[PDB]
Amino acid sequence: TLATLPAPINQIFPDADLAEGIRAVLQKASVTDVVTQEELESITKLVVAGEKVASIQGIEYLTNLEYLNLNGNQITDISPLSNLVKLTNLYIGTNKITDISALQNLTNLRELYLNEDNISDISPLANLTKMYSLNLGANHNLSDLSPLSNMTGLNYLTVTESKVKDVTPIANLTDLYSLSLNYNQIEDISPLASLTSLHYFTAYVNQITDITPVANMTRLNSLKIGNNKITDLSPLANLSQLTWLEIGTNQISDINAVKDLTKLKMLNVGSNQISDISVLNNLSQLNSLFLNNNQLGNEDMEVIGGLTNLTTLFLSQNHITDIRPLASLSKMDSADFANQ
Repeated sequence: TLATLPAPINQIFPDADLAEGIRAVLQKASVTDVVTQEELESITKLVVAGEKVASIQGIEYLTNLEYLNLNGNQITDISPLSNLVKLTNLYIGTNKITDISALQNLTNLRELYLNEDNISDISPLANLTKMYSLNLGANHNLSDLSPLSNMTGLNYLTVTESKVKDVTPIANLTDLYSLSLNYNQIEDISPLASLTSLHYFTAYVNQITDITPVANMTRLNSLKIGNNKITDLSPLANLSQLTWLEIGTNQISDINAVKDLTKLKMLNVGSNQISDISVLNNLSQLNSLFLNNNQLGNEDMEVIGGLTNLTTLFLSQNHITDIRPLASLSKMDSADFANQ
C-alpha cells in the first residue's frame, strides 16, 4: 500500500548505523538489499545500541514496533517516532535529544529511558498515563516535573543531577516502589509523605533538612540520603522493614531512633556528630557499620564488640586509642583502621 516500498534498506534508512541494524534484524546480506512493507511490519523489536546513529529517518515504517533500544548514539531529532503508537518500551538515553515533542502520542509507553540526554521540557510526557518505569537521570537542565503528575501507575522513577527543587508533582505517584532523586537541588521532601508504597528511596547530595515525610513510607526497605542537612532521625523509628540505611555526611548527633530497626544489615552514619551508640546492642543482625568521622571514644567500643555478624567496620578519625573490645569481631573483612 505505502508507495515508497519495496525499496533498498539504505534508501529508506539514510543513517548507515540504523540501516545496518535493519539489515541485521532481517538477516539481509547487505544494506543495499530491498525490503518490503511486509518485512518492515514484521519488526516488533529493534536494538541499535552504542553506535553512531545520527538520524532515525525511515523508522516510521516499523509500524508494529513495540520495543526500541537506541541507547548510546548521536540522535538529536526523534520526530520519525511520532506515529509509532504501538511502542511500549523506548530506550533513548545517552543521545543528544533536547525536544521530546514526538513522544506525545505514544500513550502505550510503559518503559521510557531518557537518561543522559539534554531535556528541559517534559510537557510531551503529560498524557503517557500508562508509564510504569521512567528514567530522566542526568538531564542537567530539567527542573519542572509537573507533566509527570498524571502517571498514577508509575512504579519506578529516576530524576538525577538536575535543577529539580520542587518534588510536589511526585506526590501524585503513590504506586512508586523505587524512587531516585540523587544530586538535585531539593530542600523540601514534605510532599513525598503520600508515597506510602515506597520500598526503595535514594536522594543523596541534596539540601534536605527534614525527613518527617519518610515516617509515612512504612514499608521502606532501603534509604540512601547521605550528603544532606539532616539532624533528626526520629521519623525512621517505626520503619520496621528498614535493612539498608545510608545517611553519612549529615548533621546527626543522636541515633536513638534506630533502636527497634532490628532488620538493619547496613548502617552508614559516617561523617556526623555521634558520641553515643549504646542503642546498637539491639542491632545484632548488622553486617556493615560505618562510624568513621564521628565523636566516639574508648567507652563506645564494648557495644561494637558485641556485633559479631559485622564483616565491615569503619571507625577512623574518632577519638579511639584502645580497640581491644573489638577483638571479638571474628567475621572482619574490611576495617578502615591499620591495626588489629
